[PDB]
Amino acid sequence: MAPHFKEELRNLNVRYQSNATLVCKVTGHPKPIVKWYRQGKEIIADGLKYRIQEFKGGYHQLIIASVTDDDATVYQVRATNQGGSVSGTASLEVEVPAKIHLPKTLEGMGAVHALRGEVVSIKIPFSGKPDPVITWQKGQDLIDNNGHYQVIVTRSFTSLVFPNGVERKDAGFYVVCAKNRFGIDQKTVELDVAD
Amino acid sequence: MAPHFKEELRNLNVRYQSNATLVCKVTGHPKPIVKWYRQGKEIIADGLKYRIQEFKGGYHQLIIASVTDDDATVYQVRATNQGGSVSGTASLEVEVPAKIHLPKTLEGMGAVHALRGEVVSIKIPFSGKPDPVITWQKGQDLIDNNGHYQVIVTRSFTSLVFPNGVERKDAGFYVVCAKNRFGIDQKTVELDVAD
Amino acid sequence: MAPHFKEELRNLNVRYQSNATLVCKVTGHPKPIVKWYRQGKEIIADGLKYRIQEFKGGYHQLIIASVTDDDATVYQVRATNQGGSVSGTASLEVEVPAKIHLPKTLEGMGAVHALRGEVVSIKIPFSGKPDPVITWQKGQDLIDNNGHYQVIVTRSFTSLVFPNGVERKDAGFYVVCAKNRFGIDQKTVELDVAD
Amino acid sequence: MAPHFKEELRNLNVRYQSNATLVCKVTGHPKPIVKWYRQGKEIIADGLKYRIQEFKGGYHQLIIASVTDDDATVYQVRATNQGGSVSGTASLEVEVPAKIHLPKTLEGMGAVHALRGEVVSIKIPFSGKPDPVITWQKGQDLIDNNGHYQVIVTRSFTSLVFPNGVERKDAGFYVVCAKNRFGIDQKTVELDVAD
Repeated sequence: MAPHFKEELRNLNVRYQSNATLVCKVTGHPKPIVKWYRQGKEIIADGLKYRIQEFKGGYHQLIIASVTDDDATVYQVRATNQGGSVSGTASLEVEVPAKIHLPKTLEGMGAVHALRGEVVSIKIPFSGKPDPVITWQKGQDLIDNNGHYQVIVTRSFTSLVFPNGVERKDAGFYVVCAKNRFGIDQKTVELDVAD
Repeated sequence: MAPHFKEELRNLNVRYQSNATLVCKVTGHPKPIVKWYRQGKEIIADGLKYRIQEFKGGYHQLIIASVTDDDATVYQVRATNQGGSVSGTASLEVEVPAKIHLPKTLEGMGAVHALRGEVVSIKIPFSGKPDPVITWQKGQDLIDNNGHYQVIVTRSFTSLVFPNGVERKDAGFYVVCAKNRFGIDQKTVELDVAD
Repeated sequence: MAPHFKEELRNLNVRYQSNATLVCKVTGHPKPIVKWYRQGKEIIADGLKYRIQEFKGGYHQLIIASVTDDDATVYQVRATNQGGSVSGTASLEVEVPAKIHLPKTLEGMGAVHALRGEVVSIKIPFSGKPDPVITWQKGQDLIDNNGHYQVIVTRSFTSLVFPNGVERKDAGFYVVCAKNRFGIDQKTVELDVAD
Repeated sequence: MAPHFKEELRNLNVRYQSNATLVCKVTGHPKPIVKWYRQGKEIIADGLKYRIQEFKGGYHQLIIASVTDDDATVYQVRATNQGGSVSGTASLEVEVPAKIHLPKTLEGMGAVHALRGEVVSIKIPFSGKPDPVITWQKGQDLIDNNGHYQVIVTRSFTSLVFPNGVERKDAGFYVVCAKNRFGIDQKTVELDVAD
């Protein structure tokens, strides 16, 4: 009589830009009415980002289109009739391969044109969920923070900074790499220094 | 010496969610510096939505990721050196197949549950570029505006309205169809009327 | 000295048509040489279906493009130097949402036009991994095998058969539904019977 | 009475991996029966690669999924009733951006390890429709055929060959580039030569 989840919502791991479909099977008499929520705020289907669907035998599903990290959160489904109300919950995690995104390239590489003494930042956006490990190299030498370079890593970009001002010797090829469980990506940036 | 477009920008027609790439070839001495614009506002590449790329021999390209109708506009590319500045222009049109988007479905169809006398609207979002022709039917009878139904069509949705209040006879299966040059889509909505 | 997997291959579950990337980290001196295998047969990278990539610090990855159920199997990675050889193994499972594929539709539905006494099969291809549960209904009545209908389900299609020959009463709307953990899909076929 | 194409098939240009939809509108009494053909061989819809669809008012469409260059050809639609038969024809051209596909990479670049005197080929698959212009460079020097290098370009790959046997001086970074109207792509291959 009161609503029950005969098949409960499953936690999902979905690749970025795929559709995530959350499915459950509800029993109860009278037939329970189902509502869907993202972090406790009701989802009203719009036909585009969110589609809500029902099938004979008590099957309910929510399709979330083209998932991004913004969709990676907890969802609830609620089933109600005059006999009671109950919810179930699932998390969606969205897998985003580690990726370096060069805004501008010259010959397949980043290019920074600096003048001597200029405090240069080589700012490189990246993606990745799980958050990727970021590394920088000049040629075949790993860069970390020392007296010469500063590395900045935020949620969305990494910058290699020359806080003391660039020197002529700073010219060269810098390699930035992002790694997580879904892949490794690297790109090169050429820095040249003019007087 | 002054900049010239040896290969000018081409007008593009790109399918929705594909990447649009605008390419040109620039000559001039000194090597011209190129800037890109959307409707006369400079595009600053971010690595995601917009990537700007350059190749030996004067080739310049802008990649616009995952195009939507918002990207369907006029773009300019400008080439400048100390000898002069000139631009070229291309339009991007984004092809979106006609598509009906049911927010909620029961057994593959829309469902509207109405009470007698209720002023019902069956509101159906749709997509399509070129803007699609919208038609409504009840069974095998085309509906237009008459003394009984009102059809609303906007840029993003169409509603079949029962402005006089639904009658029991209004129960049934309504078919909405969107057509343009890239395809036809239709969906059905079942209306039931309770006392 | 001998090769070791500092980071072993991970079992993967990838959505159909996405790229699967298998990644590992190898140590050893001299630097081990890595080969990749699908079910014990070496993968020779072609740049399209298969790309093999290596990065400083001993990282190795195989990218399998646009995965289909044919790619859902066991893979091996082998690392060899003069000190030894060792492999690691991962399974790729490819998630394919349950989906019904109507070859031909009239007004959004299948259509079968039969004559009385004709042994009709309504043959419906479907996809789904895990293999989906298939159900058939006429209106709101579940069909299984009885004295009247025969249901065939294979790896790739389901047919509703009328082995005794269709009767006039067999006319109507048949609903076929495929369900797995990644979604539910249904479609309708209208059967009409002529004398 | 006899069949007529009120709306004839349109020539299509579709991006690689998109769906191509060919649509027409047929008149005639009795209602004409429509068949579809690829290069004069009938298409039998399978629900996957090919879906054939019909809508009230005489609309007929063929959906070709996930188009490849193999689909880029001429199609016919035929409409027949007892009063006559007529066909219409459209070409599908499939746009494939120029793209270089490195089978194996080390640090983002191809890698060829050669011994002195070895007749090396650096074999690089590529895609592009229209067929792309291919160029090779060593550093900032364009390579064509001369007494030292041989360039091979086929429908699917390009090789830079060292027909005389590699010399130590052949070591270095070779850049291969593919260009067509839908974009430019380049990749680098490092060649090292051991005694």
